[PDB]
This record gives sequence, structure tokens and C-alpha cells, in this order.
Amino acid sequence: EFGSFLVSLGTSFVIFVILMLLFTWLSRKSGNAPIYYPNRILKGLEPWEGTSLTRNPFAWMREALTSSEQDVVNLSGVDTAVHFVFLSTVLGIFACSSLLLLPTLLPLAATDNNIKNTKNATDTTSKGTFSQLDNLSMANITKKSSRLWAFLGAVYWISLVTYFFLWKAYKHVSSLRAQALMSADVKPEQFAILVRDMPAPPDGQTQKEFIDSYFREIYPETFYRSLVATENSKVNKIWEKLEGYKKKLARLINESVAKLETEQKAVLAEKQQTAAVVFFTTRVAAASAAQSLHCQMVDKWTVTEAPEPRQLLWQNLNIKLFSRIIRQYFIYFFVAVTILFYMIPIAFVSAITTLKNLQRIIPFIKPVVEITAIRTVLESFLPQIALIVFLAMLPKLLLFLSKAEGIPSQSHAIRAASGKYFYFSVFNVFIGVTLAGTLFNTVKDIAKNPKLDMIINLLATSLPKSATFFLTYVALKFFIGYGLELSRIIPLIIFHLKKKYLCKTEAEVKEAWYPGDLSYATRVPGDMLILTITFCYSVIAPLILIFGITYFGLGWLVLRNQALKVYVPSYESYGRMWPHIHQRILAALFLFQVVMFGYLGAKTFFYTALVIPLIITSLIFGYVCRQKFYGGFEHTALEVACRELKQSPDLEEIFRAYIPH
Amino acid sequence: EFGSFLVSLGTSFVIFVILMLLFTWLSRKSGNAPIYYPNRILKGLEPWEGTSLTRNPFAWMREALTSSEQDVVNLSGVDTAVHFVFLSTVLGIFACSSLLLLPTLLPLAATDNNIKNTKNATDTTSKGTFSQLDNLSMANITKKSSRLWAFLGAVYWISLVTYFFLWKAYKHVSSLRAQALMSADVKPEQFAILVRDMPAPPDGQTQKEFIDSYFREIYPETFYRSLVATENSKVNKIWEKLEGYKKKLARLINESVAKLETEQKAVLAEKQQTAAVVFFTTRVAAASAAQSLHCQMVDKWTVTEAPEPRQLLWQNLNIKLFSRIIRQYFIYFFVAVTILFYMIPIAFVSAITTLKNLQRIIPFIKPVVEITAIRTVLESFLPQIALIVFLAMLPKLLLFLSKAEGIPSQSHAIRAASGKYFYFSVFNVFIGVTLAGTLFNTVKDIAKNPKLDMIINLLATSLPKSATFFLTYVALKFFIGYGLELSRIIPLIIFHLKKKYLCKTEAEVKEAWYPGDLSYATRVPGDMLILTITFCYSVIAPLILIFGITYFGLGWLVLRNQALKVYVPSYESYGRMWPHIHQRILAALFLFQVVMFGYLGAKTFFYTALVIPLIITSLIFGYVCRQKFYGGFEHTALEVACRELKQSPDLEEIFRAYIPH
Repeated sequence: EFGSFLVSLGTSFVIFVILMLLFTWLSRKSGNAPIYYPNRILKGLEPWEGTSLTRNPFAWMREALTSSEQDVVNLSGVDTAVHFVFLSTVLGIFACSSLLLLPTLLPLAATDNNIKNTKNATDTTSKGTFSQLDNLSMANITKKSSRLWAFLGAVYWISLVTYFFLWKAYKHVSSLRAQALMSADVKPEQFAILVRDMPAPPDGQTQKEFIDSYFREIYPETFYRSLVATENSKVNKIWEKLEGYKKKLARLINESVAKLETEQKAVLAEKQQTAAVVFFTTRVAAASAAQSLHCQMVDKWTVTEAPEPRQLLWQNLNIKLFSRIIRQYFIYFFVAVTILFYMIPIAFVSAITTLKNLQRIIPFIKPVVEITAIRTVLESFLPQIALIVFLAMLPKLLLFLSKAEGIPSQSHAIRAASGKYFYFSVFNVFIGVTLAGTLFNTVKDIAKNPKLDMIINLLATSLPKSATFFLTYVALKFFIGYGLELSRIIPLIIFHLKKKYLCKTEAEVKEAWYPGDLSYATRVPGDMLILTITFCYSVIAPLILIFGITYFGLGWLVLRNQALKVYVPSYESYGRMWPHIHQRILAALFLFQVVMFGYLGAKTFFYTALVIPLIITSLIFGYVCRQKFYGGFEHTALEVACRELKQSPDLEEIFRAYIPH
Repeated sequence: EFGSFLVSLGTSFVIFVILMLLFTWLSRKSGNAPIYYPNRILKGLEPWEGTSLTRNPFAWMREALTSSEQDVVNLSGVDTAVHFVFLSTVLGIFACSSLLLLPTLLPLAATDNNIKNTKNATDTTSKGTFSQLDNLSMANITKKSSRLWAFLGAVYWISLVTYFFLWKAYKHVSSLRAQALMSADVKPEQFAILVRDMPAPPDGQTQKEFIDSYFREIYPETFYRSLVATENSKVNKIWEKLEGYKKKLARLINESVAKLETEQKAVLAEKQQTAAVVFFTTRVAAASAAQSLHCQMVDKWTVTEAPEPRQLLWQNLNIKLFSRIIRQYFIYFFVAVTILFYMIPIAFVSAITTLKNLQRIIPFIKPVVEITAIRTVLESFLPQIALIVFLAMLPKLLLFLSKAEGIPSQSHAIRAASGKYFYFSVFNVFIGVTLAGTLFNTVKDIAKNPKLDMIINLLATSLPKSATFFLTYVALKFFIGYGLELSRIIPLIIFHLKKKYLCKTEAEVKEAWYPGDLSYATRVPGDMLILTITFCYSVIAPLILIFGITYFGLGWLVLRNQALKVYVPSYESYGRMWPHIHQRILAALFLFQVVMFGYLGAKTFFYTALVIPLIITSLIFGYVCRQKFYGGFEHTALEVACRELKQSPDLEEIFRAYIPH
């Protein structure tokens, strides 16, 4: 496989060179401003700096490297800042860990020869099977070791560093959240409530008046209005989407309006059911109402904090708690079945990966055709591309599933997608590649011989070989992905094709060049894969830390110049993602700990019980942390909803902001 | 051991007869009213019914069996009612389960002879080892069974019944809580808040004024007062306790008052630190303040719901969150070490239990002197008494530990004691007795023979023998304990000794006859032991269900006539125990499921995987339930703090109720 690693890494450098070189040329062209420098045009701030020259080649860099933390916050938001905090803390963990671990352990994993001793009993036909593997706590560390002590103390170094960083971070994100919250404006969200599970109207009372009185009693000076309506039904949601389509085509009529009106009225003709956004009067009242159980026997009047208008997911605002729980259960069962099918395809990937040691067993002579040329390529671009493809259809499905539970707020739904993706990822990817490699290699060597004093050694061999494969994958990703992102070559092609053969109006060009968000449902989930792989295989094969620094490090560079210069944020959750990210980073430390308790044992290190203490510490850190911080990342404090509102918060305008269409 | 079971059960019937006969005599004597019929005197309602006759012997029964659910609520409270709900739901589960399970499985566990086949290979010297064991899915069900199907379908019957009952219950307790809450009075608790983690005063501001402004801003029309003071210090707590001692002796002075004043002032002379009970004005405001995070970055201003004055645990009101977490961790580690030491003593108990099969191992001829007489008694009263003793020093320690965490409110502290006791109990007791018996019996026989096709069978044998021992224990308990309770012979002796040789005043007699609470920190924890034992060993040995009905059933009889006629409630948590009880009952169903997945497997029932589905259902039921109900058992709803307050809630009186001394 060394030949193949060399190809993949090599080729990817070629692509990064060509794509990044393209960037340094296509950006200078001012006619490409709408796809290289947006978020500087939409928010009128001039395509780039004062035109002047052509911006010394390395200019994007200077800007990014000297962009103030606060500058990101003001320009983009307090969500971009949190993503950047994520990237940075991971980077740091990796950095320090790397330093120490790397030097020590790399010099200590070549100064042994368990691979060569294993090679004394490699039978025949299975000769060439390693190379470069001899540089990673692999099959090259003799069982009873006296050197494995260093590969346990390492677990401590990574772990302790993970703790310092995650704590320091939670604090820093919290500071950001508050600061931002205490420095905002009116905002149509700081005055609402979202009741979602209301009981039925009584005798012949109108739904509106029912809600009206209830809230007007508890708070008899702050109730203002109440927008129920079920948003003219979701069938009208669709009809208005179609009316938008029609006006776009202008840039059916009568009968279509008829349809809309009729369906909407006929559905409201009995009950608009639950879901209203009781708009309060002053903010403190709305804030207090938010964090307060309005009824015991939790199944009636569930009051949340009311999402901003842009993310209220009016579709699933109804539900009824019974249905919500049924949906939760079914959705979780489906994600588990999907984890199993993906295990199937990932086994497929690792198989495609070890080509020599496949023919030797599974298909014998069926694929022995494999020469040398085809071999290298089919195990240097194919296996990797497969993983990308499979784990790319996931983000979409996961969101669709999560948004079918009932979660109001797109923010929480994106967070749930991220979570289900973490599960998938972890389990599938890691376990799969690792175990399958091992099995494959150690299946025709475990078939002939039984016993046990050698089987464990062979299984460890194979664990480090799967490590080398994941390394090449991470590399590929990093290079090509960041290349494409900085070049935005895909979007460039699209825009400069539309603005040449498809754009009819100037508004059309405007529509075409609108950038998008940082897609926090494909960025963070995907970056979590890299986190887990580079955490687990950090001591078992310490080279996926020198590839890991690069991924997350190029992150803070590429993505910064893709946030102060292109992606314009969609929603704003004032930092409400860190809790999720923190739990996941800590769960990687935990999976890593469980695996570095297993592997250390297979390589017979009787004192491997000294990793159990850490398996506990992680779990304690978890609860201690949540208790101290999660609270603040949940609600808007009363001390933020009591700040001076100079201009009397004009209501009615606020009421008209949550108005459906 | 059958001989011994016969003795223990037999003897305990003797004691119950003698103690219950004593009750039916000593109660009629009117001079014993202060210890047989209190809570009818304190709350002036006449010792018993209209004196008239001597109350037909079985009178206590009629009263108890016809005491209205609401009558318990009004007379005692909405905590006694919840304990009674507990007893009743457990009773019911057991009842139905019993019915079915019992008939079927008992007729199906004697119609086989795995004990006799095991006896074909019982070597020598280890002959008599069973008897009556042949009536409990024991060593008398042949491995591959075709009869074990019934002992799996049984797991389902118990499980499904557990679910129906626990759901039905949560609902019913909730209804009780609310009803009671919407029908109370002013109460000095419905107008307070308990801030506990306040930041320091600013420049030279006084602690009081700091709190004052903060709350007076957020709520500028509801802040009334604020009682900080650290209650003149806890050293003064002790000094006032001593002043009480002095007035009791009256029924040192100057220098003692000096001490008090001095220490108190010197400690307040810097800062009264945190902990105030900001008293609001109207109830809705206090209620809203309760369930609201007053500050992000949870480490400042932690506002609870304010315990009633009688349970505010002023001692640990201070703390500071950092210290609270340190304490939590240390306390949990200590409970784990205590679990280990108790494992030591419980192994001791099961050992004392199997006397014959002890000589053959541990001490050979050291105790072989055992004859037949001594044998029966030393394994019929001794082992059992030991367990009682050990598991009685636990309640006290556990409370002391829990109240050292920091928990404000004695109610929650009693709940935490209960919880730690559950852990202890479960683990220790069950595992211990079971495993130790097994080991002991199956250690002499496992040492010599090897294979494995017989070892599992022998281990199962021993599991059912430990079952017989637990049966006798539960019986003993039930009989003697309830006997003592109804006779209150221990308290009678004490009172009629004080009122004859120790009482100086009439107030002294009053003090002596004050009953007490239902001790919900020794009742519920202890009854949970019986629950777990009778759940786990419900299919493995279906006879501990016919002993189980009795324990909990005599409960609703004995304890009712010990709540409408003696124990006067101390605090009132309006039902806030059910959440704890529910989780624990469900955890027994879970332990039972895990054990009936193990045992069914050891008795080789390849399709034992059909218990895994249930191991999942339990866990789902858990989260579904908590979500739907726990909320209501947490706060006082705003719709309860908005009910008509006819008489203007006199404040100042309320402020003077939380006044320290």
C-alpha cells in the first residue's frame, strides 16, 4: 500500500497546486467579484480593499490572518465565531499533543522489529505486506514491551490536553454569547414565546380567545397579541411557494389563487389547533415566560424561547407531544438501521482497499488479473472516492429525518443532524475500516493456525494498516476540498455560465450570485469525522496527527477567507452549537480511550488497567461541565432582556415579522 | 436448608401472633392513647371513635380498609398518599404477575428432574443438598428445555404488567399533586426564592443592597425584602440549640450569651456571603422567578423554588458551586468504597448461611463439629439477623453523606439518601447473596471437574438455593417488623417508663409522646430492597412472589393504621417522591431483565435473545416517561400561583417565618 499512499498524496498535491494557482488568477479579475468577493458587495463595502494595485499575490492570507475576532463577529455573526473557535481548539489540541507524542513515539516505533519477527513466521505467498507501517505503534512494537509505557503515558498527554482546551473553550464561547446578546437590537424574537401544545378550546370558545385569556390571566399586563393560524395550512405553504414561482416566471393565476384560498379556509374551518406565538410586551416578561413550565403534567402548554422568524419551521409547529414521541422513536430506529447498511458499504470500501490481500483469500483468482499499474490506482483513488460518495448522501437524509421529528427551529434541527451524523460516522467509519482491514489480513492467517499467542499480534498488525489507509483519506480530503473551496471553481463555472446563457434579468444574476451559509450541517459533521479518526489513531499510529494538524489548520486559513469574503450567514443562534460540539469532542476522547485500552492490551501490556482511570475521568468531566455551562447556552437571561431599550420597541412591526408569508 | 426455612418462618409466625395479640390488648387501655392513637390527640379529634364499647377487636382493620384516599390526604398529607400509592402499585404488579406466573411455573418446575439427574453425578459426601428447591425454575429444569419457553414468556408478563402499573401511577400521583397544590393556603413558601450562589458586592456596597438592586431591577414591582444573614452563623446555630437545652433544663447563661453574640458578629463582620431568600410580593412573580435562569454562565445567581421554612437546611445554604461539585464527586467515591466493604460483609452472611457446604470448603474440620441442633438455629436466625444489622447502619450514614453534598431541602436530601441506598442495596445484596451461594456450593465441585457442559448447570443450582435464603429473609422481616410496628411495643415501653420514672413536667410527657414521621428514609429505601429481591427472583424462583405479596400487602394494612392514627407528617413535598420511586421500580425491572437473560442462557436456551428486545423497551419507557411527567413534579405552575388569594397575603408574617431562630 505504500506505493498507493505515495500516489494519492502526490496526486492531491498536484490538484491543490493547480486549483490554488487558479484562485490567485481568477480572483484578480474584477468581473469575478460576484463569486470570489461577495459579502462585501451585498453589504456594500466595496468588492475588495481600495482597488489600487492587484493585491500582492498573498493578500487573502494577510486579511484572514489579521482579521479580528470581533471583526468576524460584527461582519458575519456569533456563529461563525463559534465555528472558528471549534477549528482553533481542535487545532491546538492536535498541535501540542503532536509535538510531544510525535517526537517521542516516532523515534520509539522504528527502533524495534516486531514486524520483522512477525515476518519470520509470514509463511509463503504473503511476503510484501508492510513498509512505512514500521513507524507507528504498530505491528513493530514487541508484545511485552517496556516501550509501550510511552504509548500509555501518551494517552494521558492527549487526554489532559483535551481537557484543558475544552474547558478554556466553553468559557470563551460563553463570553462571546453573552457579549453579543447584551449588544444587539430590538429583534422580532426577543418578544415572543411559541406555545406548541395547547389544549382544545372549551365549549364554543374561539381558539384565539382561549389562548388569549389563559395567558392574559397569568400575565395581566403583558400579552399583546397571538398569531395562531397554522399559517394558512402547509398546503398553502406550497401554494405560496408556487405563487413565488409564478412571479419569478413573470420576471394558471386565477384558478391557482382559488385553490389556495379554498384549501386554506376549509382546513381552518374547524380548528387551527395548537401553535401560537404569543407576542409579549416588554422583553423581561417574554424572557421569564420562556423559561417557565406553564403547566404541570407536561403535555399541555409547552412554551419555548421562540425561534427568530427566519427559522420558525412553521411546518412542524403543530404536532402534539404524543406524536412527537412516536416520531422520535421511529426516527432513531431508522438511523440505527441506516448505520447497519452503511457498515455493509464501508466493509466494501476497506475490501477494495487491500488489493493484494484480497485475492489471496476472498476471490482467489477471480481478480488476480490485478497487475501492478491498475493495482496502484484502484487502491489510491477508488477506495477513498467511495467513502466520500457514501458519506455525502448522509447529511441530507439526516436533516430530513431530524426535521421530521418535530423540532421547531432550523438551528436545533441542524444540530440534530450533526448528532446523528456523529453517531453514524464514529461507529461506521472507524469500526468498519479498522476491523475489516484487520479481518481481511488476519483471516487467512487466523484460518490456518489457531491458538492465541500469535492471533492478537496479527490483529494489531492489521489495525495499524487500516491506519495508513485513513491517513491517505484525510489527506485527500483536505487537499482537494480546500482547493475547491478557495477556488470556488464549481460555483464560478455555474455563475459565469448562467450570466452568459441563462440570465434574463439583472435580478436573475443577483439571485445566482447569492453565496449561502457556511453550511453548518456538512461542515461540522464532516470535520467531526476527521476529529475522530485523528483522535483514535493518534497513538495507535502517530502520523495521523501530522496530517491532522494540516486539515484543521488549513481550516482557519481557508475558511476565514471564506467567511469574511463570501458566505453571508443565514440564521443566528448566538453560539448555541458549542454545547453540541463539546460533547462530541469529548466523546472522541472517550472512544480513543476505549480503543487505547483495547489495543494496549492486545499487545500484552498487563498494566493496561491504568487507562481505566481515564475512562472514568472523561465521564466525570462531562457532567461537571454540563452543569456549569450548558445552562447559559439555553436561555436568554433576564439581565439581557432588561437592558435599555432607547427607542420604544415598536410592536405590531414585531407582530408583522412572524406573519407567515 | 429446608429444615431452617421451616424454623425461621415458623418462629416468625410465633412472634407475629404474640406481638399482634399484645396490640389488641394494650390499645384498648385508654391510658395508652398517647402511643397507640396520637395524631388524633395532637390534632384534637378524640383518641379514637366515640368511646362507646371497646371497639370490636378487629377495628383497626375496618378503619384502615375504609379510610378514604382523600381522608389520608387531608389528615396527614400529600406525601403519605404517595407512599400509599407506592405500596399499592407494587402490590398490584406482584398480585397479577403472581397469579399467572405462579400457577403456570410452579406446576412446571416440579414436573421435571434436573436436580435428580444432577444428583446422578453428585459424587459422595455431598448428598443431601436440595429439597423444596425442586419447585422453582431451579436446578430442576433440564438444560435444553422446551419448558423454559414458559419461563421466558413469563419475563414478558411481569414486564408488561410493570409498565401498565407504573404509567397508571405517574398519572395518578400527578393528579394528586396538582389537586393538592390548587387547594392550599397562603404558606410561607409560595412567596420566596432562595438565591444561593451570589457574586460578591462591588466597591463598598453592602451585601444586602447588592442583592436588593439586582432583583429590584429585573422585577421592579416585586422584590419586597431579602433575608441573607447566614443565620447568625452555624456556630450560633449550635449556641441556640444550647440555649434551647438550657430552657429545657429550666423547665452558664450570661457567658454563653456572650459567646453567641461575639462569634456571630465576628463572622458577619466581613460578609454574610451568599444565600438569601428574596421574598417576592405576589405568588406568580415568585413562581416565575423560580423556574428562570437568572444568569448565563451558570455559576452565579442560582435560584431555586425555596423550601418551606421547616426544611431549609440553613447549614448548607452557602457553598459556592465549585465546592458543591467537589463535594458531589468525593461523596460518590465514598459511596462506592462503602459498596465494596459491604460486599465483604454480605459474602460473610451467605457463608454463614450454607453451613453444610461450608465445612467441605473454607474450614473443613474447623467447624465440622456442627451437629444438627446448633446447625438449624445458626442458619435460621443468625444469617438473617446479620443482614438486618448491616443494612440498618446504612440509612443514617447515607443521609449524613447526602446532606453534606450541599442539597438545600431535607426532602431532596432524603431522596438522595434513598437513591444511594438503592444502589448499595441492589448491588450488594443481590449480587452478593446470589453469587456467593453459587460460588460456595459450586466451588468445591467446580475445582475438581472441568469441561463446561456441567459447570453452568451447577451454577444455576446454586442461584436457586440463594433464592430460598432470600425468601426466608423477606418473611422474617415482614412478620417481625410489622408486628413491632403495630404494637409499637418498643415505643410503649419507652413512654410508660418515662412517664413513671423520668418525667418531671406535663410538657415532658408531651415531648415524649410526640410520634414522628413515616421516616421516608428508612421505609422506602428498605422496601426497595424487598422490591428488587422479589423482582429478580420472581421467575428464577417463583415463590418469592407469594412471600412478596404479603410484605407489601400487609403494608397497606399496617401502615395505614400507622398514618391515620400515629405518625404526624413533618414536611410536605406535595408528592415529589414519585419520580424517584418510579425510576427505581423501573430499574428493578431492568436488573431482573438482565438476570433473566443471563440465567435463561446458562440453562442453555439458545433463543434467549428474545429478552434483549425487552431490555431495550425498559430503557425507552424510561425516557418517554420522564419527558411526559417529570416536568410537573418539579415546579409550582403559574396557574397555581394565580389562584384567588381572598385574604391579602400578609407579608412580613411570611418574612418572619423564614427568620432563622
